[PDB]
Order: sequence, then C-alpha cells, then structure tokens
Amino acid sequence: DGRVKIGHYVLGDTLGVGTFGKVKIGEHQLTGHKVAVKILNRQKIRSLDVVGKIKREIQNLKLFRHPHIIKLYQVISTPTDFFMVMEYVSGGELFDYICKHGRVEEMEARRLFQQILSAVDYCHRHMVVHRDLKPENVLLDAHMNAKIADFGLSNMMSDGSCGSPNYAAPEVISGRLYAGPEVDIWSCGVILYALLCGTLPFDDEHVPTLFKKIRGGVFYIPEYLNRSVATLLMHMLQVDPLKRATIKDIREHEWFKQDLPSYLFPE
Ligand SMILES: CCc1ccccc1C(=O)Nc1n[nH]c2c(C)c(F)c(C3C(C#N)=C(C)N(C)C(C)=C3C#N)cc12
Ligand SMILES: [Mg+2]
Ligand SMILES: [Mg+2]
Repeated sequence: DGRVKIGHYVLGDTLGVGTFGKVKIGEHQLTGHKVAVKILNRQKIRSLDVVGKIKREIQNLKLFRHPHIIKLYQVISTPTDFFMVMEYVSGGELFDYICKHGRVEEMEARRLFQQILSAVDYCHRHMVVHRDLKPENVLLDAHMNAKIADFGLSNMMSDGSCGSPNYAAPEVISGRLYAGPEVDIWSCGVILYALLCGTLPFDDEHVPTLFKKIRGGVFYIPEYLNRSVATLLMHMLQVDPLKRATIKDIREHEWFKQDLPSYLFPE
C-alpha cells in the first residue's frame, strides 16, 4: 500500500490534532468525494473510562439528520482506532470570515442565525449535551451554510477570530456547578451580534476587564442596527439565565420569523 487507507477512503492532510487523535482529510478511492475522518485511539478512550459514553455519543450522533450539523457517514472499527467518517466543509470558521470581512448583510445574518439556531435546538433535543456550543466550532461550507459540530465530548477539535473568552456566558465565567441550555443562547447572541456588527459585543484586550464587561452585560447597540433585532440581542445576552431568552422566544421573535425556511424547524 504505502498510504493510510481506511474503508474506501485514503487519508491525507491533517486537519487538526485533538483529544482521541488527529482529524485527517479522507478521499474516496472510487468517487473522489472529500471527507473528514476523526481518528479515535481506543487506548486513549479506555484511559479516560469513557468507552461506554463514546459508543453512545457515536450511536446517537449516527441518528442525526440536520443539514446544518456536521454529518457522520459511518464508523470503521479497527482493534486500535475508531474512524468516524464525517462531512468535510471547506468554508472555514464562521468567526474567521466575520473578523476578515466585517458585518454581513441583514438578510445573510438572518439566514445564518436561523441555521445556527435550528442546529442548536436539534442537539439539545436529540442528545445528552457533554459540550456547550463553541462559536469557534461553527464552520461554513462552500455554499455559505452554517455547519456545527455536535456537543459530544468527541468534538473537542479546534486545531489546524477576534477573541476566545469572549464567548463565555456569565454563569460559565462564575464557575456555576450547574449549567443548562441557556449557555448556548448566550453564545448564539454573541454570534448574532458579530454577524450584524462585525465585532464581538464584549471584546477587550485585557482579559480581566473582558470578564467584567460580560458580568455587567452592557454592550454597545449601534444605531444602524434594526430596532427589532436590538430587542432580540438584549433578550439573548441577559446576564441572568432565568431572564434570558429561550429557543421558543427566539423562534417567536418577528425578526427571526422573517423569511424563515420551512425545513429548519419542522416542529
Ligand atoms: C475550520 C478549519 C478548516 C478551514 C478550511 C477548510 C476546512 C477546514 C476544516 O477543518 N473543515 C472540516 N470539515 N469537516 C470537519 C470535521 C468533521 C471536523 F471534526 C473538524 C474539526 C476541526 C479539525 N481538525 C476543526 C478545525 N474545528 C474547528 C472543528 C470545529 C472540528 C470539530 N469537531 C473540521 C472539519
Ligand atoms: Mg474593578
Ligand atoms: Mg442604539
């Protein structure tokens, strides 16, 4: 041979090095279809005692059907590794696009936020969340569609933006021993803000003062911003998660409902 071939795919460049192993671009030997293969070292899995958990994150992610969540095609099992054959998307990180292009048009921001909000709702409904939404893990494809890695502990990948603690919800910063789905609402509020303004709502070069602005919850609403989406942002970026907007609140908002495609929320 001479090449690392698993199943029908020949592995090539390394897209990133993560927890249980590297992620490499795969290429179907017969069709040429590009693919992203997560390599899960089984000895690493057994050292963390998450064997029964990973096999249920995989078996659960295998039953995921969402156009804006990274799809799992198949899992190939060798005695030493798990090979998760997953969708490859070449558009790069969403926030890398924003930090290089600036704000997008309001219709493009609405289309992308509706895709992201639908994927987040699908994960909260169809899986046991081991991760929270990382806005750095929001990818794009070649058609400018949002692609999200599921919230399982297998997707701890980010190797290979305008800040990093900027996407940390207040209850996460305060070390609250419990956190629910409202943490992802905050992150989506950060995402929506960057889509409409071109920057992050709480950005600060000094990290301690960055945490202070997040706890204060004061962010600059530009006057050019739509007055309706301003109310949505204020509701999503509430410091107190009890007063923070929910998915049903965002789904009912007049700005979110405009030109909403039918396939996103079949519920
Ligand atoms: C954003 C870089 C990039 C830039 C330009 C072109 C392609 C990529 C890229 O890599 N695309 C991915 N396609 N399919 C992936 C899967 C299944 C992953 F699993 C990951 C994995 C990963 C790695 N390596 C990275 C870089 N990130 C941030 C995330 C969210 C991953 C996860 N989970 C990437 C792609
Ligand atoms: Mg002070
Ligand atoms: Mg204003």
